[PDB]
Amino acid sequence: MTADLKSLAKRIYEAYLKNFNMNKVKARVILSGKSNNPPFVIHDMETLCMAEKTLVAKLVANGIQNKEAEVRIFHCCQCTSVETVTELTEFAKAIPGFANLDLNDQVTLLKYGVYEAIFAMLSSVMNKDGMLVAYGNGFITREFLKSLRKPFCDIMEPKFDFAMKFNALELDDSDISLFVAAIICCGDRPGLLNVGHIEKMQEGIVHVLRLHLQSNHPDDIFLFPKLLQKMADLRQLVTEHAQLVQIIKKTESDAALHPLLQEIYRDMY
Ligand SMILES: CCCCCCCCCCCCCCSCC(=O)O
Repeated sequence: MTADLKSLAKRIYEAYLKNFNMNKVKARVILSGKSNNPPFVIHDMETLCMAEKTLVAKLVANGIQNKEAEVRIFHCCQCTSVETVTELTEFAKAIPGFANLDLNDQVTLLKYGVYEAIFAMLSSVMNKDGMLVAYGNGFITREFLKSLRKPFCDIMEPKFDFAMKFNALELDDSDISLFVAAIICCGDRPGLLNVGHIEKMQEGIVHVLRLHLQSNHPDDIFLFPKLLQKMADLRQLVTEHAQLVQIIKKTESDAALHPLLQEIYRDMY
């Protein structure tokens, strides 16, 4: 790894640590039970409702006008995505050539990349039993999410399935930061104006990723192609997620979609 490419990997990593509220080290410290403001455990309806009253009090301050639990949970899912979209938009500036792209191309890349990146990074807050939520202040169990009424019980399980395998690769955030940058730099997204420049930007970050994995994971000679496959798997996970969100939109009148997320989904797949 030349000084320039090692430096670029470090730049990316530092931008990740700055711009994401959650990183894998921070998540592991919490998940280990290692303590001021430890996470509320949400494993059933009683504990969901207690957690809501402390952590999202406005959402349950409406008396009997409060929405159904599953709809409140989905609203909190969406708020989490909106916040992660903001973080990803600032992170993207650290990627060589991204800020030099036409504004419309930056929008297109973020539109198609954000959910892939969201689900990749969600792995860092997931273990086989549950996941961190609410800025690290809740732990919601995988079984509780599976217990929700249909269709809401179908949202998170495929993301756990992705995450258990992704986490078995034992990436750290120096790896994950470059993987997220590579997700954002896909030249095959629909509607790009300057494909060739995006392809060169992609090639550059993927080269940095390949060299970084070779150095940081000398034990796994397949790690780079494994991650290329994970990117394809994410694209599929997102297509399926968008299909479920469309079902919710059509059949669940109380589950209002945030306008930023509606725009991301519009004409996506
Ligand atoms: C009191 C706390 C309740 C916590 C539930 C929070 C679960 C948020 C994590 C991500 C959800 C997945 C986002 C995809 S689902 C919404 C979307 O499509 O953006």
